[PDB]
Order: sequence, then C-alpha cells, then structure tokens
Amino acid sequence: GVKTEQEDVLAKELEDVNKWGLHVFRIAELSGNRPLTVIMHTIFQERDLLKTFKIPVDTLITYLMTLEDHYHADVAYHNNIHAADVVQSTHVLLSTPALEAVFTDLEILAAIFASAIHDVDHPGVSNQFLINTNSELALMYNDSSVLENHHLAVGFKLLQEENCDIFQNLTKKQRQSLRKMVIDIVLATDMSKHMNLLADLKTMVETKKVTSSGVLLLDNYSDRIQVLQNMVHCADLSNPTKPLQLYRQWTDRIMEEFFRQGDRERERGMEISPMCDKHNASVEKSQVGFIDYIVHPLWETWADLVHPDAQDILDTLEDNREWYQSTI
Ligand SMILES: COc1ccc(-c2cc(C)cc3c2O[C@H](C2CCOCC2)C=C3O)cc1OC
Ligand SMILES: [Zn+2]
Ligand SMILES: [Zn+2]
Repeated sequence: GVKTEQEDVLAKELEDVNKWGLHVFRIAELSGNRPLTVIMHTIFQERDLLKTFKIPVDTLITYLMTLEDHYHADVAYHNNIHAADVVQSTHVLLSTPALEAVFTDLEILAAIFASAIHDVDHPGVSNQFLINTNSELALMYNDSSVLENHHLAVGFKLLQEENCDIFQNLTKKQRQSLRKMVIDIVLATDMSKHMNLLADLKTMVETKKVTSSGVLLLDNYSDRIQVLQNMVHCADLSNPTKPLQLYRQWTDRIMEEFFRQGDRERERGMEISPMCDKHNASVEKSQVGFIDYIVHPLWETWADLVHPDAQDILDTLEDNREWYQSTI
C-alpha cells in the first residue's frame, strides 16, 4: 500500500503542477507514458472535481487512460504529452489572481476537459493536408475545422466506452452547458480563428471592467466563453513562454512533425507546406516570426487582461525571442 520509488519520484515532480515550467517530459517518462492521465488526475483531485461532479475515481482513470491511448505515440508534437502540457498550462492560467472567483466549477471543468481532448487522435498532419489528399476526415467535416471537429467528436465518443462516462452524475442542464462550452473552446483552437479571437480579446481589454477589490468582470456568456477560449488558445501556444529547455524540446518536436508532413507531401508531388521543407528551412527565423506575429501579440494582450499576473510569462517569452534571434 506504499508507492514504489518511481511512483514517489513521479509524485515529487507533480508537486510543481501549479507552476509554469513543470517538467512535463520527465513526468511522461516517470509515468510510463501516462503524462495526460496522471496530470489530469492530480488536477481533478487538487480542484476537488471528483467530489463536486460526483465522478467515480475508477471511471475517471479509465476514461483518462482511454483518452490518452487515442493520442498517437508516433506523432512527435501533437501527442499525449502536448495534451498534458496544455491541460497543466490551462490549469495555471485558471489560477491567475486576476481571475480569482470568476469562473464556476462547470466552467473550470470545461476548460480543463477541453484542454485534455483538444488534440486527440491527431494524425500529425494539418487540415490543409487532409483536405488536399481528399481524406475521409476532410469529407466528413466539409473541409471546415477538420481536425478540431474530429478531436471533439473523439473526445466525447470515448465517454461511451466501458466505464468511461465521467459525466454520468451531472444533470442534463450541467451536461448541456458543459458540452457547449467544450465545443466552443476546442473549435477556437483552430489557428484559422486566431486573428478573430485576438481581436475580440483586445476589444475586451479596452472595455474591461474590474471589480470589488480587483478581478475581471464577465457578465454574459459571450464574454466568459471568449476568455476561456483565449485562455486555452494561450495554453496551446504557450511553448515559447516556457523556460528555454522546455521550449526547445517543443520546437524540436513540432519541426520533426512539420518536416515529416513535408516529406509525405514531397513523396507525392504535392506543393510543400510552409516550414515543412527540411531542405529549405530556417528554424530560428520561423520561431522569431512566430513569436513576433502570433505568440507575442496574443500573450501581450492576455498579459494586459490579467495585468500584471502574466509579467513573468511575457518576460520569458521575450528572452526566448531574443535568444532565437541571437542565433541568426
Ligand atoms: C494561420 O494559422 C497559422 C498561423 C501560424 C502558424 C505558425 C507559424 C510559425 C512561423 C510557427 C508555428 C506556427 O504554428 C505551429 C502550431 C501548430 C499547431 O497549432 C498551434 C501552432 C507551431 C509553430 O512554431 C500556423 C498556423 O496554422 C497551424
Ligand atoms: Zn490542435
Ligand atoms: Zn494543441
């Protein structure tokens, strides 16, 4: 009835679960390639989600393992480790002082659950690849947010496997609201939606209202969901805000995933996608443009929303940007 030493070492790493820069890859190793399961379990227990939503523990574990099993181990970036990272990052962002007492338990559950499932069954190629190959997935979703629609459908469908229905004790009301929020959040992870999301986030920053003491004020679904969508989108694009040792591991993986798509594209005379050509790439330059044009504007805007809780995150982002730029 006592942990093995490896379990104890895993446990000690998991004590960083509330902090930016968790050793997520070490957790993946220590857990036997169960970072999503262990980190979700730890988070649910930390936030008392099992008791609040009456989720039987074995059902939660069975669903998590099942969810995790449907991420592809042969996918360098969009895998269970990325899922785990986004979950934990969303978890940290939920706990930002500027958002204290803003969100309900159901909204908290929605953001975390959405994070966990948001990339499930990712084949490691882009929507455009799937569209251009006339893939069954593309035809299923009429070429529109193909992967993101698929991630949702899988994440929900898996609740129907043996002893996986973690929402079995929620009321119809709770389930309908949870489901709508989850769907809105994951569809907002489609990068084609980025400019619009960010514009709306800015608009809210300009017209934001604080509150008794201090803390954002969100008094309609549109505003609450938009913040959750951006929060998870921020989590999704959080790699460059992490300590360089982490960021670089992510960059290696996404680049490996991209070049592999480029290889499959070249193999069949398809035009090679941006950043996917292993022969004509500039990893450093791509990362800088990525930060300058996407990541930094997002996080700058987010940091304004929760001023000044995200200052350290922004500073890390700029340091990493300078580092990459420093390297041609
Ligand atoms: C217009 O949509 C996009 C805008 C920027 C990017 C983009 C551009 C650069 C230079 C680098 C990156 C990038 O997105 C990828 C990630 C791929 C999975 O979704 C989140 C972003 C990782 C980069 O390091 C990708 C987009 O589509 C996935
Ligand atoms: Zn995705
Ligand atoms: Zn993702």
